[PDB]
Amino acid sequence: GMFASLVIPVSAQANSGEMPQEQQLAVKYMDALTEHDYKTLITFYNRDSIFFDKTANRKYTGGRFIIDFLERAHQGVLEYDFNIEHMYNAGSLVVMIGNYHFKGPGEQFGKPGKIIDVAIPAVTSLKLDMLNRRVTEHVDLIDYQTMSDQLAMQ
Amino acid sequence: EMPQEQQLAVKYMDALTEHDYKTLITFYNRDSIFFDKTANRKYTGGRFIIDFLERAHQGVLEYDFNIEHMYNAGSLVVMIGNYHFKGPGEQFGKPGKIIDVAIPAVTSLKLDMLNRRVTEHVDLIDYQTMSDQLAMQ
Repeated sequence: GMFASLVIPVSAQANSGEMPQEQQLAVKYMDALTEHDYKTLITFYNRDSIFFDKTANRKYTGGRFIIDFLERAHQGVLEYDFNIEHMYNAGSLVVMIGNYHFKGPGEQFGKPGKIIDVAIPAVTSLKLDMLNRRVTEHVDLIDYQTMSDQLAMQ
Repeated sequence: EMPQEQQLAVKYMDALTEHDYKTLITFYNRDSIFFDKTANRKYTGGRFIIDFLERAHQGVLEYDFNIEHMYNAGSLVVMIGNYHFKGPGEQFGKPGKIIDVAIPAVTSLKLDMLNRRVTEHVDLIDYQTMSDQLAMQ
């Protein structure tokens, strides 16, 4: 057969009638994160929320500390995409397998004065508190070596 | 070329999926944790992990973890793939049948590289896909 691939924002799939509510909430969170919408993002945290990049072995506890870390880390970074291959959930634990695509100024990537383009494999999980519309734990497993391999050519 | 941490993870997964318990037990002490975070099921220590595998996989015909992408950050190894299981259906709600499922998953291993042990094995398994497949069986 002849097939094409259509790139669709997950927000346009969220209301199909088939996506679990836990996944729908994860989409809202990830759209805020990847757009650097910190006003929205901080609504998903409280003083007990955890952001853990397990690959980097960096665990931040508390929404104010998480937001400051994110804002600083992304100085100069343009909106980025999370291109998912698969998302599933077990109750309030949502698991997303995909690639994070960054294109733009390369200062944060060790490439000052250049434009970079990288696609970084990752698994991200969110444990959600559905009553309070909160992320209690965000765990990232980022393939930094693949990112480094791509940057070596830029 | 494969990092040593990845090579150990493949040795461990091959032992697990073959049920080569003599090799597998070399990776465990009584503190090694197997956590299926999606099932919210934990087993700690080689004896109890192996007992779980014996029960979970009783009468198995075929079992493999087909790795689609693997990476590591130090002694943390991450494997994205699919578990293929063919075996008796009784415990999957299908008595008298052999079921055949191919389940999307992420498995991460935290390795003790000094002692050549798995300190934490965390599974994130897509059980809803498994259920969708079983519904056709």
